[PDB]
Amino acid sequence: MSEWSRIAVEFGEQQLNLTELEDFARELAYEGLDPALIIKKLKETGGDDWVKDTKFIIVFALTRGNKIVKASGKMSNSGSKRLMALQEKYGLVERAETRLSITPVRVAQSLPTWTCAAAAALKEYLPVGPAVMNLKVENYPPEMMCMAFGSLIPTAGVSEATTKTLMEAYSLWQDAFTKTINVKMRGASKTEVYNSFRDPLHAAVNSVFFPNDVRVKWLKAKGILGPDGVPSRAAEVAAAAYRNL
Amino acid sequence: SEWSRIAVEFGEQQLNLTELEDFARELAYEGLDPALIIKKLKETGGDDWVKDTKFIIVFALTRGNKIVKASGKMSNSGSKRLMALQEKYGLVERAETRLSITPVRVAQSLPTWTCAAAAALKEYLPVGPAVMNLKVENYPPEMMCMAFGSLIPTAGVSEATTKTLMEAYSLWQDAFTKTINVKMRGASKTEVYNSFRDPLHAAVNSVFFPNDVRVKWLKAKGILGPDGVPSRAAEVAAAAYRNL
Amino acid sequence: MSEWSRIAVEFGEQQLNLTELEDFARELAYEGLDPALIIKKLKETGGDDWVKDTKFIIVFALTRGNKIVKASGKMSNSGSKRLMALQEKYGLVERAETRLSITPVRVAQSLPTWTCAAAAALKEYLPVGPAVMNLKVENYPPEMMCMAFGSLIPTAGVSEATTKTLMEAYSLWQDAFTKTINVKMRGASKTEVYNSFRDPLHAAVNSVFFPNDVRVKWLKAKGILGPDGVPSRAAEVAAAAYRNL
Amino acid sequence: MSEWSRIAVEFGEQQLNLTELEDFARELAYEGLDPALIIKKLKETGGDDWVKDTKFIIVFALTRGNKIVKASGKMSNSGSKRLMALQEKYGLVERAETRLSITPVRVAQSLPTWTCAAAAALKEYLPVGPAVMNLKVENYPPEMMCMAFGSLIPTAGVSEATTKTLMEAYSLWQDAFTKTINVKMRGASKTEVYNSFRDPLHAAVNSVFFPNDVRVKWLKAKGILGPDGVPSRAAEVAAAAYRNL
Amino acid sequence: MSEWSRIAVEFGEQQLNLTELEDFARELAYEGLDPALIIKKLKETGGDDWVKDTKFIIVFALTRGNKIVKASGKMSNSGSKRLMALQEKYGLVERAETRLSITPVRVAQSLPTWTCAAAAALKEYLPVGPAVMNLKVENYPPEMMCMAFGSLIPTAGVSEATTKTLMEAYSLWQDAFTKTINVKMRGASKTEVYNSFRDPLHAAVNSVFFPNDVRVKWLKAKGILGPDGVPSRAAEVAAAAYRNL
RNA sequence: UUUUUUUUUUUUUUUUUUUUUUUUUUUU
Repeated sequence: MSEWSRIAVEFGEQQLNLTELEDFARELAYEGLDPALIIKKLKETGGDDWVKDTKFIIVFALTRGNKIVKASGKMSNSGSKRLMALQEKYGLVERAETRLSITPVRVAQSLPTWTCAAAAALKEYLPVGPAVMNLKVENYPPEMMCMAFGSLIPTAGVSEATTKTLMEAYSLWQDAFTKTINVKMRGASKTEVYNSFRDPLHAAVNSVFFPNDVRVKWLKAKGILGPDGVPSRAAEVAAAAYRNL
Repeated sequence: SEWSRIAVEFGEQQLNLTELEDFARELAYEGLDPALIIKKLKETGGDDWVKDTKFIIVFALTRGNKIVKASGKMSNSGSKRLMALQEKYGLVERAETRLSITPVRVAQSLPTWTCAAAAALKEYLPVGPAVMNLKVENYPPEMMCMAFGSLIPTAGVSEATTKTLMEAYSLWQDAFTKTINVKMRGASKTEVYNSFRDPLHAAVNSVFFPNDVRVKWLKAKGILGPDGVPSRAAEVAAAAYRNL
Repeated sequence: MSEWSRIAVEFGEQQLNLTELEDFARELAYEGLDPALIIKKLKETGGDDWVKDTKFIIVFALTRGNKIVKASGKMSNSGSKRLMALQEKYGLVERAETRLSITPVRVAQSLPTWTCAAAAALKEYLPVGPAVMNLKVENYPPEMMCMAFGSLIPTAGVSEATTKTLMEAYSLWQDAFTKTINVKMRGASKTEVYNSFRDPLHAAVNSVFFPNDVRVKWLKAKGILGPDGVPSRAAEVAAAAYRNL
Repeated sequence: MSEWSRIAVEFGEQQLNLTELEDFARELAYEGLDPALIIKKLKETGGDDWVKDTKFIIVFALTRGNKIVKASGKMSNSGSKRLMALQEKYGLVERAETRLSITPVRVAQSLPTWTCAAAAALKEYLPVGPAVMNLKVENYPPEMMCMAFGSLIPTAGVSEATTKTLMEAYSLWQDAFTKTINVKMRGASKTEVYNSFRDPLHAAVNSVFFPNDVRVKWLKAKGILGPDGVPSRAAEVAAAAYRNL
Repeated sequence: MSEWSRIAVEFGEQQLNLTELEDFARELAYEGLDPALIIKKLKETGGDDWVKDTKFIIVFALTRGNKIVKASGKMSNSGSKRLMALQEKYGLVERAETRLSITPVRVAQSLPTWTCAAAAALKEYLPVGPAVMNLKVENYPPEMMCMAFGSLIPTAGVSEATTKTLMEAYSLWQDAFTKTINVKMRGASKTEVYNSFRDPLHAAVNSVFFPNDVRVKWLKAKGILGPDGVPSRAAEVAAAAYRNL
C-alpha cells in the first residue's frame, strides 16, 4: 500500500499497559473545584484576617448563590457596601469560566467540613429549607441539607454499600435544590434533573485532596452514621425515598 | 499536603452561632420594599403625587415598563408629560436593584387603587375580554390587574379559597404570559406554572399591605360572598384553567 | 404595623373618577401613524422639490413593498441611484420602529385620494393585476384597487349597512393581495387570512385625520358611489363574490 | 383643521400626469435576471478560455451547490487551485442579492439546454440522483434531473394540457429537491412545497430570453416530448405520483 | 430572436464528450476529512515522538470533546501546559473548517485499533459508559464506547446481515451518546436521532482506508464474534434492545 | 443560581428563475 494504512495498522501491535493509560486519564479529567489554588488567594492576600474574611463569602454561597452582581442590587445597603468591597478585594466572578476563577461556591465547596456544619446551624435560612424540603422526606437530617457536603462523602476505608446509599440520599437533596434553584429543570423527569449534577458530584467524591481520615472522624461526630460505620436511620429512608416517585 | 491539614484544622474550630446568625440575617433575601418606593414617590412630589402617580399607574396598566419604546408609539400629548414625569422621578425601564422604580413596580406597590381602576378599563388592558372571553364567562374586571397577586390573602380565610383564587388568577395571566412573550407562546401548561409559581407566591406572602383590608376590599368588589365563599366567576375560572 | 402601610389602604380606597380616568386611558393608547408628522417631515426637509420627490416614493409603495435594500438591487439600475439618493435625503426605513420612522407604504397611507387615482392610471403595474382580478370579479374599479383604500372608506355620513358591503368588497382585493404578496399565506383558511389584515384595516377606516366630508365627495366622483349614495354594480357584485368562499 | 388636512385634500385634487406616472412604473418594474446580462459579464472578460471556464462553473452548481467557500474546503486540491481562480476571475459571490450579482446557480439556469444535458450524463453525481429518487417513480428521464429545466418547459407552440403535465412532472423533482436542500423546510406539507417554488418556476417558464421554438425542438430531440407533440410515457406517471404525494 | 439568444443556445446544443465532463466530475467530487492526510502532519512534526503524543490526543478524544479552550479551563495544571504545548506544535482546533483541519477526535478516529482497546480499559472514565448503560444491555462489549469503532465495520468477507447487526449494535451507543451529550437531541424521536449520526456512519464504514484482511483479524481477536464469523451473543442481545426503542 | 420577574405585535406581513443541505457531526 503506502504510508496511509501501513503506519496506522502497525500502530496496533503495540500492546497497551493499564497503569500508563490510566495515568493519562487520571491526569486528564474534569474537575472545577481544585482545592490547591482556590485557597492560595484567600490566605496570601489576607495574613490573619482571612479567617474572618472567608466567613463572609462562604455563607453568601450557601445562602443565595453565585450571581454576585445580581444579588448585590437586591441585597441590603449595608450588605451590598461590604460585599462589593469583598468583590473588589479579590475580584470575584459569577460564572466559572476557568478553573482558577474565584467564585463563592468553590470556597464553600473547598471547605465543606464547616459548610455542612454551618448548614446544620442555619436550616431555616437555606435556599431549600425545612418548609419545602421536609415535605419530600420525613425527618431528614439538617447536616446533609447543603451544596458543598458532597466532597465529604467517603470513598475508601468504609464499605462501598454505605457510600452507595449515602450517594442516593445526597442526590435526593440535589433534586430538591436543582428544581427550586433553576426554573428550567422545574417539572422535568427524575432522570433529567439527575443529569445536571453527575460531573461536579462525582468529581467531589473522587477528590483526593481531603484524606479519608478526616471525613470518617467527622461523620461519626455529627451522628450521620452509627458507630458500626453504617449511615443513620434518616439516611436510608432518604435513599429509599429516592427510589420511589 | 500542608494546605490539606489547615482545611482539617479550620473546620475543627467551634463556629460562633450568634456571629453566624448575624451574617445570615444581613444576607437574607430582600425583595421590592413597598415602603421605600412610596418614600421616593412621596418625597419628590409635594402635593401632585396624588395625581402624578395615577398617571404613571395608568401607563403601566395600559402599556409596559418600556419607557422610551412606548413613548415613540403614543399620542403626542401623553409623551410630553410622561417624559417630564420620567425626569422628575428618575424611572428605570428595568429592575436591577430594590431601589429601582419602574412603572410596573408602582402598579404592584399600590394594589388597591391600580386594580379598581382596571375594572373600568375592560377594553383597554393589554389582555382582557377581547382575548380570553372565549374561555370563561362573566370574568370579574375587579381582578384583571397586574397587582391582584398581592391582593389575594392566605390568613383569615380558608386555605381552599386561597387555592382557587390563585387557580383563577393564573388563568388570566397564563394568556398574558403567552401573549407577552414570543418564546413562551405555544408552550406546555406545566411550563406556565413553573415559570410563574415563584413570582406569584412572593406577592401573596408579603406582609406590607394589611391582611384585614385585603378581604374587606375584596368583599365589596363581589369576589367573595358575604358568607365567605368565592363568587361564581371564581369556580368556573378555576375549573377552566385546570383542564388546559 | 407601619403607619405608611395605612397610607396605602386609604390612597386606594378613594372613589375613582371615571370620566377623568378615561381621559388618561385614551391619552396613553398607541397610534402607529400620525399623518400630520409624515407630511411635516417631508415639507420641512425637501419642500423645494417636495412636489416631485413624494410622487416617486409613493408609486414605489404602489408597485412594490417596504424592503428598500432588497428592492434596490432587483429594479433597474438607471433610477436605482435616485431612489438611493432619496434614501439618504429623507431617511426612509423598512420598518416602523417609531412614529418618526418613515416607510414608503406610510406615505401612501397618508394621501389616500391621489394613490387611488394613481392606481387607476397604473392598474397593470400593481403587484396584483386586474387580469387575476377580472377572473374574480368583472369590471373591478382600478381606483378602488389600492392598498390605501382602507383609510378612504367612509364611516360617517353614509349608512353603516352599505359600508360593510363596501368593506367586504374591499376585503376581497386585500385577500387576493396579501395571498399573492406573502408566499406563506397561500393555501390558508378564508377566516385566517382575513384576520391577518383585519386589525390594520379597522384601525385605518376609523382614522380621524382625513375629513369625512371630503371623503364622500371624492368617493362619489370616482364612480364607486352614485349620486344617490348607493354603490355601483361592480361594487355590489365584488362584495357578493367575497361572501362566497 | 390645520394645514395637514388641507395638504392631503389638495394633493389628491391635483391633476396627475399620465406619462409621468407611467414612466415611473416601467422604471420600477424589475426582472430577476436577464440571461443576456449574465452572458455579457462571462463572455466579455473571457477571450477564448471562457468556453472552458464556463464549462467549469456550470457543473459546479449542478453537482455541489452555490457555496464557493464551503465547497472549496471539502474537495480536491488539484481542482481547488483552478476553482479559486474562477471565483476571483468573475467575482463570484456566494449569495445572489442583486440582479448584477453573479452566482454559479445563475449561470446554471442561464444555459438551460447545456445544463440539463450535462446532468443526464452525470446521473450518479446529482445531489438528487436516481438512487434516492427511483423509489418515487420508475424510469424518470435523466434530462429533467436538473435545476435548470424550469426554463425549458415552453409556453407557445404547445397546448396548455401538455404544459401543465410537464410542470407537474418537474414539480415532483423539485419536491424531492426542495425538501433535500432547504433545512428549515424539510418537514413541510405537500401544499407548502408547491408554494416554495411556485413563483420561481413560473418565472423561468415565462422568461422571454430563451425562445419558445427551440424549446419544443430540444424536447423532441431528447425524447421528452413525442413527435406528435405529446408528453412521453414517463411524464404522466411522474405527474400522477406528484398528485398522490 | 437576438444575436445573443443564439450564442447562448449555440453551444448549449453542442454534443458533450463524456471523457471531458466526467473528467471534471471526480476532481470536483466529495472527499471529506481524508485519513492519512492528518497522519502525515503528525509524522512530519513529531516523527521522533508521535507515538507518545498521539496517545494523549486519543485519550482526550475519548474522555472529552473537541472544545480545547473549554476543556483546558476546567482540568489539571500539569496537563494544561502539556496539552497547550502539543496544541501549538500540531495546530489542533475545536472546529473543523477544511479537509486539512485537524481536531482532537479526528486523530483518534483514524487509529481505531488503539482507541477501541483504550475505551475498554477506561470504561469507567468515558463521558457515557457502562455505569449509565448496563441497565440497557448486560455484558456489553467494552470496546464499543468509542467514536472510531465504526470506521472498522467490515463490508467484505462477511454477510450483509452481520454488518447490519454490527451497525445496529454500534448505533445504540450514540443513541445513548448523542441523547446525553446534546440537549437539543434530548427527547427526540427515534427516526430523527438516527439521521443525525447516519451520514457520518456510512462514510466511515464505506471508507477504503482499512484493508479488510486485518479488519476482521483485529475484530476476531476482541472476541465479540466467534471464529466461525458470526457475532457473539452480546451483539444480538443489543439488537433486541435497539429495535424496541 | 429562581423567590412580585417576562411588554409581544399592535394601518404590519412584501413574492414573480429564491433557498445549496447532509455526506467520520456536535461535549452542553
